[PDB]
Amino acid sequence: ALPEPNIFLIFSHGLQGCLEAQGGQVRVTPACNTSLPAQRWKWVSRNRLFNLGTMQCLGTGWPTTASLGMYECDREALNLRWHCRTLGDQLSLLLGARTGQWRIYGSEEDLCALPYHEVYTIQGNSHGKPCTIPFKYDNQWFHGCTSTGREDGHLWCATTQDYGKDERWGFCPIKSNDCETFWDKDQLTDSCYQFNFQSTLSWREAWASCEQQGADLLSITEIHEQTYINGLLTGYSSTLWIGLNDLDTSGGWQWSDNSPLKYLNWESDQPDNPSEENCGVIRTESSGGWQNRDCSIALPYVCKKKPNVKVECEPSWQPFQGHCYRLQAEKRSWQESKKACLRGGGDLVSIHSMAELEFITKQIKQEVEELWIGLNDLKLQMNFEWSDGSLVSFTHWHPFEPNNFRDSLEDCVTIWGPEGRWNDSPCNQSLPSICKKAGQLT
Ligand SMILES: *[C@@H]1O[C@H](CO)[C@@H](O[C@@H]2O[C@H](CO)[C@@H](O[C@@H]3O[C@H](CO)[C@@H](O)[C@H](O)[C@H]3NC(C)=O)[C@H](O)[C@H]2NC(C)=O)[C@H](O)[C@H]1NC(C)=O
Ligand SMILES: *[C@@H]1O[C@H](CO)[C@@H](O)[C@H](O)[C@H]1NC(C)=O
Ligand code: NA
Ligand code: NA
Repeated sequence: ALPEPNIFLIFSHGLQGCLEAQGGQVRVTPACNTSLPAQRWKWVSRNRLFNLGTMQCLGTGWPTTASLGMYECDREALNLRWHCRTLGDQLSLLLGARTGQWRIYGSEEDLCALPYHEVYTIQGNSHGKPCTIPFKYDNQWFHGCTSTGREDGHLWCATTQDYGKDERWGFCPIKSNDCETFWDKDQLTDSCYQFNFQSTLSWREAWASCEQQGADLLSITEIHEQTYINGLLTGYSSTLWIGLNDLDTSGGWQWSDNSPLKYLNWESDQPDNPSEENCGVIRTESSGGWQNRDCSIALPYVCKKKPNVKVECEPSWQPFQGHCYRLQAEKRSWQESKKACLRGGGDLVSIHSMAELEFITKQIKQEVEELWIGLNDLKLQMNFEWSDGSLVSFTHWHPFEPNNFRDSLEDCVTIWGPEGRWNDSPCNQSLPSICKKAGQLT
């Protein structure tokens, strides 16, 4: 009753038929049936190929002549290791059927198309370790998660090959549209948050774990969210992976869920070691301050999820998507640039999309190296807003920007270079600027 997106049938274009396991052996049947467990296969851990009909793994003898067999996935006493690049050639050699490339049935994609992927456990006693697939529990083999032995229905898996022996397990990640049972829900935003305190995972592993849940590593986009996160941290002493990273080498600091980085909680001396230490953490010790750390260390992590044109203008301004834009060539401070924009019925430009950024960069800015745009923290330090009051829906920062937020109390934002990435600057730098205003529909 649980779906099997990674299960496939194995089709020999030479023998015109599917690989089937019954009796003790494996043969080709010209009759291909996608519903017959005996014909259904999946890659599992340690290069093993699992058959649903037998609940066993394909094998051949160690270096005594060849053949092919179905064996309990425990067995050291046969070679169960298969590599998807060579699997077809091996089936031809060991099958013995005298007459051809092997592919996945019906899509004809090659046998590497559905690799085994590790699935990180949630809670349990295993600190986040992936499911061991397959695993024995109470003398049955499981090729995936199961609700058996558990009456609340939740899917779980063993993190050891033998559960009766080691009793190590964890819950399996769910892709869900609600927050039930694994999440705290903020009543105000309907955002859901998961604090895996008992888990030790690298940033990439923790990223993958949140993705397996239909979620992402925590982003903190506003002061209320920081505050609500600190409230959930109360009573704990911990350092947890969050979504903040500079890993993209062309850009600056960013959230992996691509929220704007408009709000900054960095600790006083952070970020440091710009070379390595590419991934962010939240610390209870600073009550929610952020650090950048080496991405390969194993830490607890936090996951987050949400269950959620023609125009014209006055001369010297140019249309884009119902708005109008123009360059102010005169070099001025950010404050005086805004005043100049307001004298022409507009504000310093706000940028809500990459398309809008590209029009601005290529059509308006053109050869001008650096110029003021509307983003700034003047109202409340560390919290960036557009001067025109529209929402900040995305950021594009140059590498290691923004760096000016602690040393300049008044921190403003430019556009620099041909790609249209942003810098932050003390607001008193004298630069050209760009104005935006609402256009007139024709
Ligand atoms: C943008 O703002 C900056 C900071 O407000 C300006 O830099 C400041 O310039 C001041 C004047 O040069 C310095 O003040 C003091 O000036 C006397 C003059 O005789 C010197 O002796 C002092 O040494 C000097 N103060 C110190 C501590 O050395 C400020 O120190 C200096 N501040 C900084 C942080 O650099 C920029 O000039 C201003 N830019 C524009 C374009 O307006
Ligand atoms: C496949 O197997 C099922 C047995 O559940 C059988 O009812 C069905 O007719 C078979 N179909 C084909 C095309 O072999
Ligand atoms: Na650090
Ligand atoms: Na800067």
